[PDB]
Amino acid sequence: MEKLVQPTPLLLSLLKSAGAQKETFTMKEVLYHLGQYIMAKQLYDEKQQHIVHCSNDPLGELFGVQEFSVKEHRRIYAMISRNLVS
Ligand SMILES: CC(=O)N1CCC[C@H]([C@]2(Cc3cccc(Cl)c3)C(=O)Nc3cc(Cl)ccc32)C1
Repeated sequence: MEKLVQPTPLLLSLLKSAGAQKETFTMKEVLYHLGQYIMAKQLYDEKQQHIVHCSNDPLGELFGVQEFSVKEHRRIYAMISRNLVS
């Protein structure tokens, strides 16, 4: 069995706003729903498409950054992990 993780309240809220329906997820599912949220909110930089802008969105408070790159996978996992129940 793959390990299911449990988003804390803010992360869960964002995932559900993107269409998530449950309370526990695989990391793959968490990342999928976050990608949908980012696209839905149009947070991608228009020119450098690997950059996600968080300075105008609650995702900024959630991750604790102003912007991040989708190519920084260890960083993204770390930002998600701070928002899981242990
Ligand atoms: C779907 C799409 O257009 N993509 C292009 C931009 C980056 C999207 C990508 C990349 C990705 C995928 C798996 C793990 C990691 Cl760590 C990152 C994704 O899938 N989910 C996701 C979630 C966040 Cl927080 C930021 C970027 C992404 C995918």
